Amino acid sequence: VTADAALEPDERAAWLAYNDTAEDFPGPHLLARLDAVAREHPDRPAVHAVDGVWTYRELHRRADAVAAFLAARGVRPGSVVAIAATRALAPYAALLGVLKAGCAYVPVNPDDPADRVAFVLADAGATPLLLDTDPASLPAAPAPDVPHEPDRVCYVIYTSGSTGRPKGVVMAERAVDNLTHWVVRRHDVRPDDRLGQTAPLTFDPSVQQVFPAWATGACLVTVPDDVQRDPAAFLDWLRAERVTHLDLVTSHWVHLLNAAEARPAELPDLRWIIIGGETYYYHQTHRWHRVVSSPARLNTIYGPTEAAVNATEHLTEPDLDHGQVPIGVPLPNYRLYALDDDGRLCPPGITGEIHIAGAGLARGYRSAEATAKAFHELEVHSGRTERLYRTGDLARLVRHADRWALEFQGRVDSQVKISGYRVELEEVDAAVKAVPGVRDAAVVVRLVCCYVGDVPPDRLRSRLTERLPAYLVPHLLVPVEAL
Ligand SMILES: NC1=N[C@@H]([C@H](N)C(=O)O)CCN1
Repeated sequence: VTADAALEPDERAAWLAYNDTAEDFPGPHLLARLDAVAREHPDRPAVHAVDGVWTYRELHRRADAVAAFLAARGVRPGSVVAIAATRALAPYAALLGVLKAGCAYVPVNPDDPADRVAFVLADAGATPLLLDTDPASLPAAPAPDVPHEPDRVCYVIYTSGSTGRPKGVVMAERAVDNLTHWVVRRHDVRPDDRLGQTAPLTFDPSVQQVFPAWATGACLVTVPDDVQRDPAAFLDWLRAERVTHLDLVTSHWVHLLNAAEARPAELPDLRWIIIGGETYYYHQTHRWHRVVSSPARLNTIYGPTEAAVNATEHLTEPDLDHGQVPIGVPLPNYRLYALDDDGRLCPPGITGEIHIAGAGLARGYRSAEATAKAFHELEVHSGRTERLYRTGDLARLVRHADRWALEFQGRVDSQVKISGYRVELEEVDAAVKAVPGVRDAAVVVRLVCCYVGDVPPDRLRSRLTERLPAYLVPHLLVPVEAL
């Protein structure tokens, strides 16, 4: 009957202890806390972008203007509004002003190919009003009278794992509030802190930096694109900007480790890197704490976008030098289960598919089919029927120090990741094959491309950036005669 039916008491007890995660957080809802910070700290810097710094007063003023504009053009609460994700100031007033309108923002990269932007507008139900006009130069205005309704939708963020099947994750306020409380409390975020935003706003780790900043009075510091590509300049930039909290995907951090081994760094202001996405190992994290002088602790996380950025966490020990780092214990009010093909809860030590429950779950996808294939109800213990999200990820429950912990084990469809983004090998093969003049193409991750045909690698470069996002156009494009 139940998913734990076959377990012995000791094995069922391990799972019960692991998911003993309930925590009640105080204060009003998320947006209200953001407004209280604007009242308490109007003169503090709230966002530091590439074209300037905005105080909390200016940020909420500009956001107010955005929300009044949206009301003036018939955008009622519960609508979805696109915002141009850039590294400038404008997008922050856009996304905040959308939220004050009682709406949800869908982040769009304006450099992305137009065909993919059109899909996202259509699938999100999103108006492009704020893509067509400059959100920061809208006429000043008070915010409109939007009542507070509980668990409103905050964002639709797109995950592009399946080719021709981008999925729009719909995320509501309780999940984002719960995440924000965790980030602030777990990492001791304070008004004087400076939170780096490495992820663009199209990638949900930006969420984990922006709202904990704005819910505390800390400063959100967006990491400029030219700085992120150069691991050396990035390390210098973290010191010059006195960043206290940073987000990275595992592969990006490995680059920083390489750049740190070549030129060891002092980062006295850094207290936290929240890092995750791919499996990594204690011999790497030991190497890091060797060439980096810093109080920064590494917080390894795991989580799909479908469960509000992060679902598990592990404080990474700097003494250990061997073995795989575990993804750790669930975030507050999260609950995770390792299930087999049959839906039975795996004994400790046995690899299963992660299903996620609790306060972090999306409402679902915009697509009904995708929602029905991934969210489901299961009675996992006697008397506990969970709404679950089926991740596609494998993990086992292990003993790590005094605690039960999950250890990541792979995927069921094991696709590759590039700069933290799940992508299929077969989409970049079809994209270069579809360039008229090119023929066969093989793409390997070393992202390198070998293709047959007489399109010089410059004209191919130009045709690919018009078709693919900037992160899927291969780093090398080598013309070859046969495969
Ligand atoms: N915080 C964090 N979470 C995950 C992310 N939500 C994802 O789906 O890739 C990996 C990178 N960083």
